[PDB]
Amino acid sequence: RRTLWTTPDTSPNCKMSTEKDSKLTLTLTKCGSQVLGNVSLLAVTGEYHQMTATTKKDVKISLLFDENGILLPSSSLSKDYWNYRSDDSIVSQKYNNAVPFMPNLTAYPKPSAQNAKNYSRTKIISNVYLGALTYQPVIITIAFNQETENGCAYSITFTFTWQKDYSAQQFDVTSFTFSYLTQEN
Amino acid sequence: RRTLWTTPDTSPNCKMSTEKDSKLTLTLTKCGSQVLGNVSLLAVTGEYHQMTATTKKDVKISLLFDENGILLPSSSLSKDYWNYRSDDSIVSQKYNNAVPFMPNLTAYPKPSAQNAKNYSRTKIISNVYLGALTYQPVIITIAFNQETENGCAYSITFTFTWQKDYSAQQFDVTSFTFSYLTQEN
Amino acid sequence: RRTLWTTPDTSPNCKMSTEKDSKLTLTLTKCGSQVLGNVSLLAVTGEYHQMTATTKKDVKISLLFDENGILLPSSSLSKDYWNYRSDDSIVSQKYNNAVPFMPNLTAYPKPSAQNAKNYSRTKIISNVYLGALTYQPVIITIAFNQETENGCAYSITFTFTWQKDYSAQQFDVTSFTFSYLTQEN
Ligand SMILES: CC(=O)N[C@H]1[C@H]([C@H](O)[C@H](O)CO)O[C@@](O)(C(=O)O)C[C@@H]1O
Ligand SMILES: CC(=O)N[C@H]1[C@H]([C@H](O)[C@H](O)CO)O[C@@](O)(C(=O)O)C[C@@H]1O
Ligand SMILES: CC(=O)N[C@H]1[C@H]([C@H](O)[C@H](O)CO)O[C@@](O)(C(=O)O)C[C@@H]1O
Repeated sequence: RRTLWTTPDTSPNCKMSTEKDSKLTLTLTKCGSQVLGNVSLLAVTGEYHQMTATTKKDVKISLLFDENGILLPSSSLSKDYWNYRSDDSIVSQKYNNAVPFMPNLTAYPKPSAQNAKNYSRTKIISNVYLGALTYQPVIITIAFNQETENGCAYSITFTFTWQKDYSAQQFDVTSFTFSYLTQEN
Repeated sequence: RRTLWTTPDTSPNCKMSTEKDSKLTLTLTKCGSQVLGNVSLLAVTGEYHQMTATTKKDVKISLLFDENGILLPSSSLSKDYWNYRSDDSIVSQKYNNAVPFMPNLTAYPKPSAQNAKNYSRTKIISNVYLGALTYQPVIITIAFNQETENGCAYSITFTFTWQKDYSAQQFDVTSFTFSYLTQEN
Repeated sequence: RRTLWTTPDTSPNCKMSTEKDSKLTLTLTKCGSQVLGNVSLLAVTGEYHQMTATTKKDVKISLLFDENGILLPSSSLSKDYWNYRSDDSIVSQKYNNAVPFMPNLTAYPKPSAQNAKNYSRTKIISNVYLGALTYQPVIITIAFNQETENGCAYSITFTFTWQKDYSAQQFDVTSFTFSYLTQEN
């Protein structure tokens, strides 16, 4: 069908600090040339569930994909928790081609180490809000195809950075809508 | 078809302070698993048409829906002004099922009074701009399924909050794009 | 098909200061009642490729369309670089009707000179980031049908304004997602 997602439940599927300490809620809906994306992140256990003054205010969630658009196991997100939608769940077969969901490699080329400075269009930068409190911004940076980790063909990364002291709080952010150009259609 | 909307005209349809003092422009377009939403709000009469120093800088527009996805009459938005699109208008039959437009209850569960602190992913927080002037932010908070008013099955609320003194101005904001996960597909 | 775009390559197609000094990357995907848009801008040559302290911190990119939704040659964007998608390129026939991609004239009416103050819903205002650096905001203002230049039927303009001193840098911004109501469906 035309949605890849994590499912909308709260079962931990992602690494912020340690394995499966967090729930990434990510939905990618194919709209022709573009994917319409929706993302949020919640810490369920570990450091980011009850932050301290020294907790690093920078968290990168990496989704690395192979040439078939299939998630690599070195990704932050667990493979078992990511697939095509069926009802409120995911399909049973694990290895379904997803090239039409991948970010376009002409729009968003892989880095070349010389320039060490790619096109800014490879990123989206905005704010989401910790605890859904309007005075608690967290910068979200979405980057397309900027990883080289583990021979990936494509990548989507979500980086959350902040400056304010959110010690004693649970990391949880508002939802963010975005789009990107796809490899196929 | 695949759009629910208010129509794009300027005929008042909504309550900010009193009945039908304002035009909510809202379009919900079904894109599979997600709705693509577009919203703006204009005060046509009453307090928010010519604000004062004491006008409350917090306005909640509530859309409450029943189990069929049909707007409840206790909503801020008038029933008569909300339906499936036809041309630049709305269809003639008033009571059309709209469950596929409703926010997903697994992604966006109704509150349980104990925790008194739901998932932050149930909200979207950003800024729109009063008068389309870049120095006049208004915080927009969109919340999914967080109301319990009048036995609603689903809800979408738009809250506009601000801190700057917009006395002597008409409330009118720029358009805001968003998406959310739907109950069905 | 259902995408109008510039293509995702880096071949200059647009005027910031002089002809074809910049690459506008713009994709418009038809989703029923709405277009899902994605935009970014890069200066390849001229003033905006290496800004100075006096470079004007205001750049308007104008797309003017005729009654058939076809770009007028007085637009900032070159005609030769804009058309319906095929693969990663554009179709061969140059003059394809695109009314279903045009911004809705009821939602976004042309100005009437008296009020000299249209509906704020005709604009979207947010920030994108120069160099994809989180401390370098650039205000993006998208306006629908607000031009009268050259007898246009429709218009979409992208204005980039800023206040910080970005001297010695290349103008290049992060991607921005938006939507608008269309004339037809
Ligand atoms: C939605 C939004 O823009 N929130 C912003 C808030 C609000 O403007 C003020 O709390 C009240 O207006 O101000 C900040 O300085 C803050 O609190 O950290 C930045 C933050 O991004
Ligand atoms: C689009 C945007 O971000 N606008 C912001 C403006 C501009 O940054 C400055 O007016 C000029 O740069 O600054 C604010 O402090 C303001 O005016 O209230 C917050 C507001 O949200
Ligand atoms: C994504 C975002 O909101 N960036 C904002 C940054 C960051 O908040 C701080 O650099 C660190 O938090 O602050 C600004 O004052 C700035 O740098 O110009 C406004 C800018 O829009």
